Amino acid sequence: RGVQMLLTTVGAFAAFSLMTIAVGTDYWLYSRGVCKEVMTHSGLWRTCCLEGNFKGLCKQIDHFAEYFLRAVRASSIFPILSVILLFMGGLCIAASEFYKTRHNIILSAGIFFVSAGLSNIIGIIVYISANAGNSYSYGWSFYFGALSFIIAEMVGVLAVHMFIDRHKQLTG
Repeated sequence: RGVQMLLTTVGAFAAFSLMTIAVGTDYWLYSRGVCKEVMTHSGLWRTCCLEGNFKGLCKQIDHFAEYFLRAVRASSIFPILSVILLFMGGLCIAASEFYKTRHNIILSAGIFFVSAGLSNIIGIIVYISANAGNSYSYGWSFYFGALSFIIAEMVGVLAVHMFIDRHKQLTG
């Protein structure tokens, strides 16, 4: 009893915090490069030198048919959508405590949490393939992105489970 609403609200906060950190940090890809050759860590927006005379200097990464994947990478729309959709899911499951007995809000939260995970997957694929445009390796903010997807799918499943559980009781 109640554990489902606790676990959903906590999972949604966890997913949102993980994804907002992941999208907002500079540690997606370890690679060689130049910031102004040294080992360099790139996020989504900025690439910063970590092991040399400009240790701690960042430049905005220059992202510029084939044009359109470049544009999708430059905007990173799908990561940001995953944050927006997790926020909307939170503003569903942290609102369903009021206006109780409509039940469609929990389904809307579940649909949001699932579709945000799909958006995270498309974001990951776009990032992995735009970086295909070697010694490289991925960093904690990428793995936090994946963990946000994994938790988002769970909170989605629990939201659909609460939608059904609170539906069947309408029969008494």
